Amino acid sequence: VMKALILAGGSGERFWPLSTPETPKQFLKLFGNKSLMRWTFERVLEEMDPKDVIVVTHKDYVERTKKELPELPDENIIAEPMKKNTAPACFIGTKLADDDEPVLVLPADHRIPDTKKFWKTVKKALDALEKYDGLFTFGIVPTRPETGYGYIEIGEELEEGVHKVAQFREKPDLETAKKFVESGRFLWNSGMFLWKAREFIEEVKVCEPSIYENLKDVDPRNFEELKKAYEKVPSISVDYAVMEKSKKVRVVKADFEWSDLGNWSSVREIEGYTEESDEVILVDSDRVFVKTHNKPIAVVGLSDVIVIDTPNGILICKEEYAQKVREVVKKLF
Amino acid sequence: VMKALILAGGSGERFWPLSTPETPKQFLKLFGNKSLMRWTFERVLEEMDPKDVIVVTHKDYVERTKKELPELPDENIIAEPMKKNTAPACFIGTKLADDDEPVLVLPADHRIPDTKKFWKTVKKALDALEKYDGLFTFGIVPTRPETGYGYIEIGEELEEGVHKVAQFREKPDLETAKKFVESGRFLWNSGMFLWKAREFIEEVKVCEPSIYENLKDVDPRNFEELKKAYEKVPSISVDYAVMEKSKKVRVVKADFEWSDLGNWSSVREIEGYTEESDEVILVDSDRVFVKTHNKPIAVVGLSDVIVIDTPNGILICKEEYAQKVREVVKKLF
Ligand SMILES: Nc1nc2c(ncn2[C@@H]2O[C@H](COP(=O)(O)OP(=O)(O)OP(=O)(O)O)[C@@H](O)[C@H]2O)c(=O)[nH]1
Ligand SMILES: Nc1nc2c(ncn2[C@@H]2O[C@H](COP(=O)(O)OP(=O)(O)OP(=O)(O)O)[C@@H](O)[C@H]2O)c(=O)[nH]1
Ligand SMILES: [Mg+2]
Ligand SMILES: [Mg+2]
Repeated sequence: VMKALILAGGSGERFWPLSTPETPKQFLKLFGNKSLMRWTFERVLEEMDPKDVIVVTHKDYVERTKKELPELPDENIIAEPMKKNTAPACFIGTKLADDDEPVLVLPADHRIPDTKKFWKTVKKALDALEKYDGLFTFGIVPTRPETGYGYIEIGEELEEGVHKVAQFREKPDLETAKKFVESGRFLWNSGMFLWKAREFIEEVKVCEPSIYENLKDVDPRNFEELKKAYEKVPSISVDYAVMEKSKKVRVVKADFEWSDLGNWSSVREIEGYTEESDEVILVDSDRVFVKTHNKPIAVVGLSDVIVIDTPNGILICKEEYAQKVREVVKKLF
Repeated sequence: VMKALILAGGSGERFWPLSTPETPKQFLKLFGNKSLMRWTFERVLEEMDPKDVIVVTHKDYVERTKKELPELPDENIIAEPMKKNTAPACFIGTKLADDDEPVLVLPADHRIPDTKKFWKTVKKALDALEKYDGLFTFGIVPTRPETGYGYIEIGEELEEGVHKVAQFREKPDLETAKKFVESGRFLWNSGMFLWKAREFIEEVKVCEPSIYENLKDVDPRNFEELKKAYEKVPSISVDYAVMEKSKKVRVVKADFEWSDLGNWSSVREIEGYTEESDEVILVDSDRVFVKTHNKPIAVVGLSDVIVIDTPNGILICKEEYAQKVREVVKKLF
């Protein structure tokens, strides 16, 4: 068959003060009248049954999860004891499928307007997997040189639009992101993945036993076991843990509009710089993304800043620095 | 006998959002648990009887002034129809004195902690007033090269510390201010004045007839005459109007600590730059001023900015632009 793994187990620290530990980004209606998570399940449901859809989560957001995705079975929600980033998150999820069953790993913080373009891309990814095995990533074609994107360099072509990962890069300085685009053959690391359960779990033991050995004989739905094991599991991402080191990483071309709700800069790029109005007063200040809350905000003498007013607090952030909003959360919480 | 003329009819537009047209800066408690106006009044009352003190205001602030200043007779509050800046309020205030009455003109928004030393200086001015006549001012020894002040180029010395004003200057470049302070022959222009009532009026007649003729026979307390009188009178400070033009401005040295509460930087200059606490979260942000309102403020990647949060609005201001807060009030109101 096929199984979709929805990763909804992070904090969404970079979206303070809208996102909190009590209410992470996954449940916010940033776009449309639907949450980030809801949009992801709907896109998935287009072609798949709910029975086939699995959500790896922190124990706290279980009840939240049941609300947003009522059609999801109670059993298909997995509750983690601790968050240790996307690497372990993938391991517990992949064990639930059949050994040879293809598992589509999806972040819940992606905005992909064209769901059919999406599914064509997942179909092609499905056939590539059958044809070459390995671990697939979905590389978005850059439309700009955005910092705060991981990148994928293209290796030897296998078939049209499917290549080996020549080089897996991260964290571009402003010029280093201009370098990337120029080339013609650097794609944005989407954060989506496709693999067959068995091959993936096999590469984890090779690449990251720290992960494997403590989770190989652990049942995912045993909370008290998962707890006991996660105490020895490292907090590393899928990418640093596996997708860099592994010698069978492939990349498929995702030729569609795609955005990652990573940091506040991403929301700006969607709806654009805020224009002056009764509630947002501007004086010698260009390229501002303000978000108001029943009282006006004036920015004077500042350009390329994010301003977000909330009952949780106010963020005032230079756009370049948007990735550091973690620090705020870390200190505050 | 000597009279005091307190200018408290302005809007405090550069203190938005703390200062509003309903509650301007003169009624705010920027330092200590008293308002600017109250401090100004208590300073005066040390050596002076309330009957000898006059406060010039806008009409809307009349009831509020009474509450702040219960010792001041109702009749010693002169009510204005509309703002014409200080030069007009200086005229209708001074007219109330006798011709040979030395009037001491005081902004309601200075911080001068050492009242003993202030008064010492006004006595030295008073004696200078008898020997030399002319208009006096009070020039503060510049402690740093301020961009925000006008300076008093010392002319001929009449007597130690007391000089003919050679010239009145304005907002220097960091460079040009650096020249004035390095030379030792330039004092900051406090905005304080001392003059005999007849002589001042005589100067307005010579430097600003516009004002003179329209208010020469007006009764200041007659609201409607004044109203018709102000319809015909230019909005202009006493500095541009009279002091810059006239040929008998003298200046006395103020060695005391003095500060003008002219914009938000002035507050920072007193309180100092704000440090991290439970409510001010700083992340790669230096030299910052933050006024919280019972919810956390995080500043990320911005140096030299003012952030003020209130029920009325939020200001985010690059320091060097602090003067432009007027333009916020203009748009918003
Ligand atoms: N199960 C699990 N999921 C995670 C973990 N970390 C992130 N995720 C999920 O994987 C996706 C990638 O999330 P990110 O873009 O990194 O956002 P985030 O991790 O929630 O929040 P920050 O990275 O702190 O800003 C999101 O849908 C998360 O919910 C984790 O440690 N465990
Ligand atoms: N009576 C009267 N007083 C004034 C007028 N304009 C300013 N003042 C006062 O004289 C002093 C001058 O201080 P300013 O720095 O100009 O303060 P402000 O004009 O109230 O506030 P800004 O609009 O920011 O300039 C303050 O005490 C003012 O209240 C006026 O038109 N009439
Ligand atoms: Mg993360
Ligand atoms: Mg003014």
